[PDB]
Amino acid sequence: GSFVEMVDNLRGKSGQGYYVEMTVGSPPQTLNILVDTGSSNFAVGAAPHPFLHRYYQRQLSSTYRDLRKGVYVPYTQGAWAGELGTDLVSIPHGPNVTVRANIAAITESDKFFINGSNWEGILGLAYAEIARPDDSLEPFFDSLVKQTHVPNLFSLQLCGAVGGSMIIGGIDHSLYTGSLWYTPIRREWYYEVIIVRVEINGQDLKMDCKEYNYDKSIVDSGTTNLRLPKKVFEAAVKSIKAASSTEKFPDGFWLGEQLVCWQAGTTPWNIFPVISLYLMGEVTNQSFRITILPQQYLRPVETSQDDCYKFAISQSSTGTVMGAVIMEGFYVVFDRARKRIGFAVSACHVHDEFRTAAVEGPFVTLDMEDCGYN
Ligand SMILES: C[C@@H](NC(=O)c1cc(C(=O)N[C@@H](Cc2ccccc2)[C@H](O)CNCCC2CCN(Cc3ccccc3)CC2)cc(N(C)S(C)(=O)=O)c1)c1ccccc1
Repeated sequence: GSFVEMVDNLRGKSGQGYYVEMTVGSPPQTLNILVDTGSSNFAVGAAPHPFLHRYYQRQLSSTYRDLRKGVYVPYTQGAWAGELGTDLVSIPHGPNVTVRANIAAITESDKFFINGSNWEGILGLAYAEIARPDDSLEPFFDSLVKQTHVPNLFSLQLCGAVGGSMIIGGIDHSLYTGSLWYTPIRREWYYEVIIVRVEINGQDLKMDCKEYNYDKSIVDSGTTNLRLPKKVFEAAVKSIKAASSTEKFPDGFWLGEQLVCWQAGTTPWNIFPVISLYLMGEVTNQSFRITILPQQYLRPVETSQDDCYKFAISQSSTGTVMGAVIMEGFYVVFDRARKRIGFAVSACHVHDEFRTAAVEGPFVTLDMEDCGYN
């Protein structure tokens, strides 16, 4: 397709985050940047760190402009402190443009960088509302759209076990099968969506849909897990246990505190259930559902003869987070121009001969507006 040079522009090292190459400054300094739809700051390591092999050297960039302002960003996991400035930025396997963007130079950090992950910075792709220090700091994608012809849309295919594609300015049809189904972006801060029903192996969890979105639900490539509010998590685990009852696992397995390992190639995927989230559709009273497999929610942990797994659905107190566990099933289109997020079955998603991830619709769901928290 026309976007062929952007295909396979993502990498990941042992499932520690999906990253794209970005080139900053003049002369060029290329760094590996984690793609994060769950935050809105573009920040790069800019000083030595034990887990960094490279970092941004501002003094070597003739085009660097100091903003004379500090910045601090805490995440659910980790935090960093740094210094704001602007510089020229291109994505060599992305759009054919160069923009002047805000960049946070990370000088100190706590549990942010990940040993062996091979990434050295983060690209926050969400909206200005959640940027630090405040919403006046234009996020990267906003700058790209304001300064260039590039359409206000990007799409992500995260390929689990690895790699994937970030298509910028459009969609590449080779990256998915079947149809794309869209859910509204409820509000432009996080990529906020509304979940209207949850099923485990076709069985309705039967919770009030308000519980699924308390206090928000977001699509977040920078978060590994499917994170669920406590009440929802507990109900989900109870149902998943019931569905997989032909095998018993320690309580701590469901809490992510214990791993279970199988002999290489023998993992009984079939004994674990599929999980479906229904999302609000584009038409009144219309929904669709996305369905993931245990291959998505049971994550490998790297004897070479043993395949060890961690259960990667976990508890949150800050609403639902549809992280990599969800996104790895799908090609996800962040259609900012039309304030909607599209899902289609990923051409690269991990499955088996018996089951596949699915995106299906339409369904009829009433009173979906009520599901959202106010
Ligand atoms: C890079 C790595 N990410 C993580 O290991 C990870 C990052 C995060 C995380 O915070 N990611 C942020 C970006 C990041 C951080 C650190 C290293 C690399 C990337 C995202 O930006 C978070 N997105 C926003 C989440 C909301 C934040 C605000 N809050 C509400 C709140 C709470 C307190 C105070 C104010 C507001 C709700 C959730 C979280 C978590 N979890 C808590 S978990 C075990 O359930 O999966 C795991 C990864 C590995 C594989 C695939 C994708 C990503």
